[PDB]
Amino acid sequence: PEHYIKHPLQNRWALWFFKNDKSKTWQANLRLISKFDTVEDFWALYNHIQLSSNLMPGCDYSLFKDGIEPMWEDEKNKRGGRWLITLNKQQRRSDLDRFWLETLLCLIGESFDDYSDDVCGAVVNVRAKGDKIAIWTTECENRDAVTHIGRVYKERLGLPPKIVIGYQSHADTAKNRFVV
Repeated sequence: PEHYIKHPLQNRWALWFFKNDKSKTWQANLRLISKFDTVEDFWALYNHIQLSSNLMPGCDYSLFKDGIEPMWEDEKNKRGGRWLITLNKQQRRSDLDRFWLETLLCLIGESFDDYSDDVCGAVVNVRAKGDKIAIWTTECENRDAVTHIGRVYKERLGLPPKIVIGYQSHADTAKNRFVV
């Protein structure tokens, strides 16, 4: 049986695309690409779409649990925030694609133990001024979950223990609340 059943993921995920177009509101520029809920369907999707390093400036990918839209206003994001990774123009080449794929795997692989239920999704922003990768969690005031996700994420990315990453509430974005 191991040879013919697809491997179900713990959650169903939706991948979203954003393309800046000044003709439209921010929300109208956000589009759902597809959903998947197995390992096989994840890789089929990933192998079919552009690497984030090849996207035009002003585009985003977002991967969110099915039923959570990748915007502050969603009920599961309004009281949350994000662990923010900032990349300069030389880490678009060096780390953007490898960090984003590691982020995707931390999500679909439920890599944060009990607190993976606090994860809502992740976003990569490709920009001329510098790219960003972030994991969104549901409750900025849950310090245990937020700190533990931040520590695991930093190790899974392989960031040196001298670098500091920060967690910002979405209420502020719309400064750091935690640092690891």
